[PDB]
Amino acid sequence: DARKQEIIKTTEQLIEAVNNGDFEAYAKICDPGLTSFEPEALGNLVEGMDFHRFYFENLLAKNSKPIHTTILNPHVHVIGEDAACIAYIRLTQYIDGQGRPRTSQSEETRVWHRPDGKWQNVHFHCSGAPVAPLQ
Amino acid sequence: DARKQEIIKTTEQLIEAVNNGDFEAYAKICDPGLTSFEPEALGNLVEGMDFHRFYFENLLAKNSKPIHTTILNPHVHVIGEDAACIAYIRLTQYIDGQGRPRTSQSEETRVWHRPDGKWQNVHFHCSGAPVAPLQ
Amino acid sequence: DARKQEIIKTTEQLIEAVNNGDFEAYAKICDPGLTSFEPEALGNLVEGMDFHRFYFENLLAKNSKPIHTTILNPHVHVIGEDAACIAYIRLTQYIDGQGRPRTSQSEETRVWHRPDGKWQNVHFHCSGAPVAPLQ
Amino acid sequence: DARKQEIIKTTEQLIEAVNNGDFEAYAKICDPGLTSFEPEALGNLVEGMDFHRFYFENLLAKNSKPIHTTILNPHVHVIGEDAACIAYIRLTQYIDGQGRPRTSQSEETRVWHRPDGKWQNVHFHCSGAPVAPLQ
Amino acid sequence: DARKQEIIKTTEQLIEAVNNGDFEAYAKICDPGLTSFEPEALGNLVEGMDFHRFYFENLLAKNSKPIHTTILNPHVHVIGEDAACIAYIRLTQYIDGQGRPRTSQSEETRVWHRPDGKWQNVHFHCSGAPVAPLQ
Amino acid sequence: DARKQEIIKTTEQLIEAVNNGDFEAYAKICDPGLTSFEPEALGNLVEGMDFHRFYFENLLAKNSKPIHTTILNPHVHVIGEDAACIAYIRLTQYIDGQGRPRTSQSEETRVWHRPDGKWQNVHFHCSGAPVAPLQ
Amino acid sequence: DARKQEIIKTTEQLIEAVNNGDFEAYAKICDPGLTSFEPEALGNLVEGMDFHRFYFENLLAKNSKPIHTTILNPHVHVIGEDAACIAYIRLTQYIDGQGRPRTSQSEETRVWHRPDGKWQNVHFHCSGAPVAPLQ
Amino acid sequence: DARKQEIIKTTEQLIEAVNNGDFEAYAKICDPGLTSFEPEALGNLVEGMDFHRFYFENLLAKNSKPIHTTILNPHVHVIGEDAACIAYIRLTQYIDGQGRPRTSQSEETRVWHRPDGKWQNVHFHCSGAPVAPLQ
Amino acid sequence: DARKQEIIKTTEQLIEAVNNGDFEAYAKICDPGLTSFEPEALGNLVEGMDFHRFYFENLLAKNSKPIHTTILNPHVHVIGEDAACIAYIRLTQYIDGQGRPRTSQSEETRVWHRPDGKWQNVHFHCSGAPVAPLQ
Amino acid sequence: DARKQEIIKTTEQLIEAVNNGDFEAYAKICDPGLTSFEPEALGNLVEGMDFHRFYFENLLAKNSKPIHTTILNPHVHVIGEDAACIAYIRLTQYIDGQGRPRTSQSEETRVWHRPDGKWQNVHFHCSGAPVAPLQ
Amino acid sequence: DARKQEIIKTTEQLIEAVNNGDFEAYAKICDPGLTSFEPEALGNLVEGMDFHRFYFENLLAKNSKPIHTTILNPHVHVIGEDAACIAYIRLTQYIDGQGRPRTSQSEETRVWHRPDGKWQNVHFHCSGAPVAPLQ
Amino acid sequence: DARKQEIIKTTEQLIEAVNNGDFEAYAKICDPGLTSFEPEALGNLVEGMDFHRFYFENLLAKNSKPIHTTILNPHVHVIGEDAACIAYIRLTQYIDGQGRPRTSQSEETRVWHRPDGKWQNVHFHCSGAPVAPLQ
Amino acid sequence: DARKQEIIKTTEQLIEAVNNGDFEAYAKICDPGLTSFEPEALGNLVEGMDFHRFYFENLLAKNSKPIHTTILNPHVHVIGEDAACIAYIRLTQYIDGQGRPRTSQSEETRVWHRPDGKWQNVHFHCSGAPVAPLQ
Amino acid sequence: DARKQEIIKTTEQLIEAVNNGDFEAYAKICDPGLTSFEPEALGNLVEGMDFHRFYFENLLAKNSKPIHTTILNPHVHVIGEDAACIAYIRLTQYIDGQGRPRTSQSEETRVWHRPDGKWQNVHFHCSGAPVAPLQ
Repeated sequence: DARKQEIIKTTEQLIEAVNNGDFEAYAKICDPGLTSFEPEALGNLVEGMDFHRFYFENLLAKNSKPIHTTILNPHVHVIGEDAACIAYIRLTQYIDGQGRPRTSQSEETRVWHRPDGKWQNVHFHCSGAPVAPLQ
Repeated sequence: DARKQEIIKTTEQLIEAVNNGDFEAYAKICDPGLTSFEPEALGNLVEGMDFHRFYFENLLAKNSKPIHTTILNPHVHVIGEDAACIAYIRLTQYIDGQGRPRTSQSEETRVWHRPDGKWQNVHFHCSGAPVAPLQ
Repeated sequence: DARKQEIIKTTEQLIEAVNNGDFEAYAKICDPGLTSFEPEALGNLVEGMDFHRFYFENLLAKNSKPIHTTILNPHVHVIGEDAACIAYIRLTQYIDGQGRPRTSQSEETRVWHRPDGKWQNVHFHCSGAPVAPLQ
Repeated sequence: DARKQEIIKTTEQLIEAVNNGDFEAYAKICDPGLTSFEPEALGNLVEGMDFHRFYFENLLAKNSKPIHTTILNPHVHVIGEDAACIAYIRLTQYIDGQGRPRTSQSEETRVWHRPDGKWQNVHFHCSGAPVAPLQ
Repeated sequence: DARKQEIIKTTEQLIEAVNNGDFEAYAKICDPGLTSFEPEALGNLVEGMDFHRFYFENLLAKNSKPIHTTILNPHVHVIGEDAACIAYIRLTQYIDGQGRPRTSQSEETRVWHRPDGKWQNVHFHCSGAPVAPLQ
Repeated sequence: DARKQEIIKTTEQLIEAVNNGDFEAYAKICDPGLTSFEPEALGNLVEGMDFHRFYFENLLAKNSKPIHTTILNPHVHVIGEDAACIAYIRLTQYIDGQGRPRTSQSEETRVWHRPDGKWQNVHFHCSGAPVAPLQ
Repeated sequence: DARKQEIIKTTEQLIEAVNNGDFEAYAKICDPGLTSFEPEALGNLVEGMDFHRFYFENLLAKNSKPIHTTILNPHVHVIGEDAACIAYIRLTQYIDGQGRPRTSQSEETRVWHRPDGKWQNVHFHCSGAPVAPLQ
Repeated sequence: DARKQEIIKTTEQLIEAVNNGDFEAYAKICDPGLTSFEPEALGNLVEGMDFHRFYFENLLAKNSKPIHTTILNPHVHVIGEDAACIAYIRLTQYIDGQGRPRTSQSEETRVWHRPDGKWQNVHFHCSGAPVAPLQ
Repeated sequence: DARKQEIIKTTEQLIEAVNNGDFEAYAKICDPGLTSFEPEALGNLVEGMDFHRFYFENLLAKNSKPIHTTILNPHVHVIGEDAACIAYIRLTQYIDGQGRPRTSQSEETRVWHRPDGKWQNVHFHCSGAPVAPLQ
Repeated sequence: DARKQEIIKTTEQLIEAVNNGDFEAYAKICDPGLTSFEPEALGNLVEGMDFHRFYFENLLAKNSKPIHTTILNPHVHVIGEDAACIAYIRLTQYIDGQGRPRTSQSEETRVWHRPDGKWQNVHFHCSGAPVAPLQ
Repeated sequence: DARKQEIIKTTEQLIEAVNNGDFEAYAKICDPGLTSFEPEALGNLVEGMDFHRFYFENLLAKNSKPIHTTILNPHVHVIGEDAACIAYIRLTQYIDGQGRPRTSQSEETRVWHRPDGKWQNVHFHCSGAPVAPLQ
Repeated sequence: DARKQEIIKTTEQLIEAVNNGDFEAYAKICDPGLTSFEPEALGNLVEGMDFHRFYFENLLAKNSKPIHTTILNPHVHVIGEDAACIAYIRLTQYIDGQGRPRTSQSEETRVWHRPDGKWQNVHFHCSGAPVAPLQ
Repeated sequence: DARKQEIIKTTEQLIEAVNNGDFEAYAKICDPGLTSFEPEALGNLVEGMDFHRFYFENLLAKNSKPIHTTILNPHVHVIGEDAACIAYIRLTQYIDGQGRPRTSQSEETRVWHRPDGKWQNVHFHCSGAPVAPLQ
Repeated sequence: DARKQEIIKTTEQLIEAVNNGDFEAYAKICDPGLTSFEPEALGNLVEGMDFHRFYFENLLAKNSKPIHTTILNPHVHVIGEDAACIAYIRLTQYIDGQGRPRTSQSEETRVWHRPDGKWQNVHFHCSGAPVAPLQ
C-alpha cells in the first residue's frame, strides 16, 4: 500500500519538472549514467543528460501555453527495499498553432533505484507520440 | 564483470525458447504477474501469459524456416543483489514468402527479479518491428 | 408517463450547461466518480472531472456563436425508484469559420442514479462526431 | 467486493454464448425490450432480438476457427440492490483468411437489471471494431 | 390507434411481395397511374408499372439468398377517411458475393388512397441505398 | 382542371416565402406537426419548425443576390376534397462567390391537407442538391 | 390531338427497328440524305446510311439479351401539313457482362418530312449516353 | 440556292444578338413556346424565355471583352415553303482571366418556322462546350 | 468540276491498297523520293518506302477483321495541269480485342504530281490517331 | 539549285511577318482561299484569314520579348514552273513568365502557287507545339 | 564526296554486326582501348570490350524477331587523312511481347581512327533510348 | 604526357569562357561549322553559333552568383598530330533561388582539330543535367 | 607501382569468393573482429562473421545464373609496410526473374592489415545498391 | 587504452572545426591528397579540398543557430604505430526554418595516418543524412 504511493509521488514530480522547463530540478532526479529509448532518438539507445538539455534550452524553458496531463492505469513492481519499476499510459491535452485543443497518447516505463536514501531514475522507455507536440 | 554476464545468459535463453516455440520452458522464466508493452497490443498494457500463449499455439510452434537473431550494444543496470535491467537493439534475419532473405529491427527493455534463487522476468517493453515477420 | 419526463428534463438541463460553458452548474449534476467513453479520449476510459475542465476553460467558456441542438427518438429504461438509463441521437447545427451553417450527428448513452433525493450522472458513452465542431 | 464479481461473471457468460453461436442461451440473458448502439446499425438505435438473430444464423453458428478475448480494466457501478452498469476495453485475437494471427479493439458499456431474482441485459453500446472480423 | 396499424399492415404486405418477387400480388396493391422517385431512375419521375417489371423478371424472381428488413420509427399522417401518408427508415441485412453479411439504409415515403374499399399506393419516393444490393 | 391549379398556386407561394426569408408567412403554410426528409438532416426524419428556423435566421433572411427557380413537369394526385400530393423537378439558377452563374437540381414531394378551409403542408421529401447553394 | 400521335407512332417504330437489328426496315424510314450528330462521331456531322450500317452488322444484329426503353415527356412541334419535330428524354434498362441490371439516359431530337405521303427522317441529334451500352 | 442563304442570314443575326446581350432583339426571333436542350439545363428539356433571360441580365449584357465566332460546314434541310432545319459546328475564340487567347467547340441544331411572313425559332439543341466560357 | 473528282479517285484507291495490305499496288502510287510526317516517326521527317514496308509485312498483310473508313469535307487545290493538293478529315471504325466497335479520327494532307501521264504522291502529313488501332 | 533557294526565301519572309505582328505584310503572302490544319483549331480545317487575324490583334502585335527561330533539315519538292512544297522542323527559343529561357518544337508543311508572277501560300499544316508559347 | 561515304559504310557494317549478335566481327572493328558513354552504364565512362560481351552472350546472340533501323541526317567531320567523326539520329522499329510494332529514338556520336590501313572505333556516346528494347 | 595536358588546357579555357558569359572569347575557340547534341535541343542535331548566342545574351552574361565546376576522370584519345578527343564527367556546385547550395552531373564528349596551328572545337555531345541550373 | 597491384589482387580474390558462395575461402581473408556498414544492416555497425554467413547459406551458395562485375577508378592509400586502404565504384550486370539483363551501382571502401605476412580485411563500408539483386 | 583515446580526440577536433566554419584549422587536419564518398557527390569519389571549400564559404562560415552532435558506439582499429581507422554513428540536433528542434542520423568511417609526428586524415566515407540540414 504505502510503498507504491511514493513511486507514484516521485513519477509525478519528474513529469512536472519537464512541464515547467526546470532542468536544475530534473538533473537531481536522474542518475548521471541514465539511458533512454524514445521517438526522437531514431531507434538508438541514448546515455546521459546532454541529449535532453537541448529540449530544455531550445523549447521547454521558452513555451508557456496551457497543457494538462493524465496518468492512466499505473502498474508498480517492487523489487526489494531499494528498487522499483512503474508502467503507465499518458494522455496529453494541449493547444495547437490555430488555438484549438488537441489530444495525444504515449506508453511509458520508468526504472527507479534508491542510492543514499534518495530515489533516482536509471532507465526510461517511451512509445507512441513524440515529446514535442505537433502544434 | 561476472554478474552482468548471467543477465545476458538468461536473456539469450529466453529468446531461444520463443524461437523454438517452447511454451513450457518460456513459462518457467516468467513471473505469473508479468506485464507487457508491445506492438500487437495496440497501445494497451497486457498482464499474464494467455495473450502470448495464442502466438505459441497458432504460429511459433508450427513454423520451421531458418531465422537468425543478433543482440547489439546491450546495456545492463544492476540494482543490488536481487534485481537487474537490460536494454538492447535486436536485428532479425528471416526468409519471406517468395524465399528471399529480409531484415527487421526492434528496441527492447527487460526487467529481472531473483525470488527463490532463480531469475524471473517481471516486465517487458518492445518498440519497432512486430514479433510476427511480414513474410 | 411522469417518471420518464423528469429524466428528459435533467438530460436537457445537462446539455444546456455545456452549451453555456457553465462548469459550476455542470459540476453539481455529475457524481465525483463519473466515468466516460468519448472520441477525444482515443479509446481510453476517463474518470473524474479534470479531463472535461480543460474544454470548459480553453473553449466552451470563450466561444459565443449560435448553435442549435435536437434530441431524436429518446428511449428511457427505468430500473426501480433510484436508477435510470437514457439513449438518443443528437443533431447539432452550427456556423463554420467562413460563416456557413453546418450539421453533425452523435449517438449518446447516459446512466443516472438518485442519491440524497437528487439525480446525478454516473457514466456516459458517446459515438460519431467529436464535441469540438470542425469550424 | 462480492457484488461486483457476479456482474463480471454474467458479462463473461454472455460473451462466451456469442463466441459459441448459442442463440438459445443468449436469448435467456437479454430482456425482450433490449436496445443497442453498434457499428453494424449505421448510427441507428436497434430494439429487440431479430437484428442479432441474423448474425447467429448466417455467421456465428457456422464459423469454427480459434479466437481469444481479453477484458481490460473493467469498471463497475452499483445502483442499489437490483441495478448495475459495467464498462471495459475488449481485445480480440483471431486468424485471418491467409491463416495469420491478427488483433482488434472495441469499447463496450452494458446495463443490467435484476427482475425475478435473475440478472438480465437491458441496454448495450459498442465503439471501435465491428463484431464481424475482417479475415 | 387502430386506423394507423392497418397502414403499417398494408406497407409490410407490399415490402414482402417485393422480397418474394411476387409481381402478381404487387400489381394488385398499386394504382395503374402510380408515380415514383428512386435512385435507379437517375433523377426522373417514372409513371406506371413497366419500369419495375424489369427488376421482377431479371432479378427479384430469380434470387433466393437470405435477406432481413427492419422498419424504424414509422410516422403516419391520416388525411380523413380515405387517404394516408407513411414515412420511415429502412435497414436491409443481406449476404454478399463472398458470403459475408452486410447492411444498408434508405429513407422512404408512401402515399395511400382508398378507392372501392381497398387501399392502393399512388406515389412513392426513395433516398439512400439502391434497391439492388451491391453483393 | 381548376382543382389542380390551386395546388400549384399554394406550392409556388411556399417556395417564394423561402426565397424571401419570410418565416412569418412560411409558419402559416405549415402544420405544427410537419415532418421532413432532406439532405441537411443526414438521413433522419425531422419534426416541427425549429430545424428550419435556423436557416431562416442565419442565412435566408441575410442573403440578397439574384436567384431564379423553375418547376418542371409537376404531377398532381387528388385524394378526395381535402387531400392532395404534388411531385416535381426543381432547377435553381444562382450566382457563385466569384460572381459566375451556376445551376443545380432537386426532386421534391409535398403532401397537402385542408383543415378549416385552408391548405396546409403535413409532409415533405427532398433529393439531390442541398438547399444551401455551394457559392 | 390526332396529328401528334402519329409522330409518336413513327418514332416508336424507328426505335424498335434498331432494337431488333432490322436494317431493311430502318432503311425505309430514313431519307437517303439523312444527317446526324451523335456521341460515336467525335463531334463531326455524319451524312447517309453507311456509318450506321457498321453497328447493325457488327453488333445490333448479333446481340440478343433483354433491353427495355422508356420515352419521357415528348414535346411535338407541327410545322404545317408535311413537317414535324419531336424532342424527348430516353431511359434504357439493360443487363451488364456480370448479369446485373443497369440504367442510362440520353436526350434526342428527330426531324420528320412527308414526301410521297410517307413520313421520313431527315436529321437526328443525340446527347448523353452512347448507343453501345457499357456491359 | 437563294432559299438556303436566308436561313444562314437569320442564324447569323440570332448569334450576334446573343453576343451583344440584346435581349429585346433576341425575343423577336424566338417563338414564345420555344424548347431547348443545352449543357446548362443538366439533361432537362427547358421551355420559354425566362431560363435564358438570367444569362442576359447577370452576364451577357455586362461583359465587353473581344470574342470571335466561326460557323463551319452548315447543312440546310428545306421542308416546303414555311419550314427549315440548319446544323453546324461552332468555334469560339475568347480571352481568358489572365488575358490569353483560347478556343472552344460546340455542335448546334436549329429548327425554323415561317408564321405571318417572319422566320421564328421553335426548337434548339446544343452539344460540347457550355455557353459561359471558362475564363 | 471533273478535274477535282479524279484527285478524290486516286486518294480513295491509295487508302484501299493500305486496307488490303497490297504493298505492290501501293508502291506504284508513290514517288520513290516520297517524304512523310506521321505519329509513328516521333517528330522526324521520313523519306522513301522502307519505313512503311515494315507495317505492311508485320501487320497490314496479316490482319483480317472488318474496318470502315469515311472521308469528311475534302478540300482540293489545283495548281495548273500537273499538280494538286487534297486535305480532309478521316474517321475509322474498327473492332477491338474484346470484339467491341470503336472510332478514331485523323487529319491528313496529300500532295500529288503528274509525271509521264500518271498521278503519283510526293509528300504526306498526318495528325491525330496513329495508323495502328489500339485494339 | 537556284529555284529551291527562293522557296526558302519566301518561307523565311512569311515567318518574320508573324514574329513582327505585321498583318498587312502577311495578308499579301496568302491566297484569300487559304486553308489550314493547326493545334488551335481542335482538329477542324479552317479557311480564310479571320481565324488568324484574332492572334495578330490580341497577341502578336502586343508582345515584345526576345524570340529566336531555327529551320532544320528543309526538304523542297518542285512541281513544274508554278508550284512548290516545303517541309521542315521548327525550333523556337523564348523567355517564360519568370524570365527563364525555354525551347519548343513543331513540324510544318507549306504549299506554294505562282499566280501573276508572285508566290502565294494556298495550304498549311502544323503538328507539335501550339503557336502561343506557354510562358 | 568519296571519303565521307566510306565512313558511312563502316558505320553501317558496325550496326549490322550488333543486330546479328556477331561478336567476332564486332571485336575486329573496335580498338582494344575503346571508351563508351551509354544509358546502361548509369552515367559512368566504360572502357574495353567485356561490358558489351554480356549483352552479346545473354541477349543479342539469342533473340531472332524482325527489327528495322534507319540512320537520319548523318553529319561527317574529316580531320586529315587518318581521323573522322560521325553524328546521326537512329530510329528502331521492333515487335513487342504482344506482337505489336513499336518505334524508339537515340542520338549517337562515333569517333574513327585509321591505324595500319584499317578504320577502327576509339570512342562512342549514346543518348535517348536504351539498346535493350522494352518488349 | 605533354600532348594530353594541352587538350586539358584548351578544354578548361572553353568552360571558363561560358562561366564568364564571354561570347567573344568563346567564338574564337569554335569552328564556324560546329555541331552539337545537348538536352536543350530536344533530340535534334544543331549546327553553328546562333542557338548558343541566345543563352549568352539572355542568361550567362546577366547572372553573377558563385558557381564551382569539377572535371572528373578525363580520358584523352590522340589521333595523329592534328586531332584529339576528350571525354569526362562534370560536377557543378551552385546556389538556388532560396540561397541553398546544390549539385548536378553531366557526361561530355569534345572533338578537337588543329587548323592553322590553333586548336578549335568541331563537335560536342552532352548527357544528364541541362546547362541552365534549376535554381 | 608493385605494392598497389597486390591490394587490387586481394580485393579481386575477395569479390570472387562471394560470387562463388565460397564461405571457407572468404573466412580466411577476414579478421575475426571485422566490422561492417552496409544497406542490409539498417544503419547499424555489425561485427564478426555470422551476419554474413546467413547470405552464404540461404542465397549465395544456392544461386547459379550469370553475373559480371566491374571495378571502376580504384584509388589506393598505402600507410607504411603493413596497412592499406582501397576505394572504388562497383558495377554489377545480372539477369532478372523474367530473363532480362539489368545493371546496378555501389560505392565501397575496404581497410587491409598485414598480420603474420598475410593480408586480412578489418573494416568494410558500402553505399548504393543492396548485395541481393532485385531480380 | 591510451592510444584509442587520441584517435577519438582528433576526430572530435575535426567535427568542431566544421561546426565553427574554421576552414584554416580544417585544412591542417587533412592530407592534400584526401579522397571522399558522401551524399552531395552523387555517387562519385571526390579528391582534394576545393569541393568542401564551397560549403565553408557559402554556408558553414555564415550560419549561427544552435546545433548539438553525439558520437555513438565508436569502434577503433589500430594498424601498427602510424595508422588507425574509426567508425561510428552520428546524431545531429538542429533548429528548422520555423524554429522547431529536429534530429538526423549518419554513418561515418575515417582513416588516419601519422606523417611527421602529426595525425592527418587520408580518406572519408559517409552514409545517411546530407551534411546540409533540411531546415
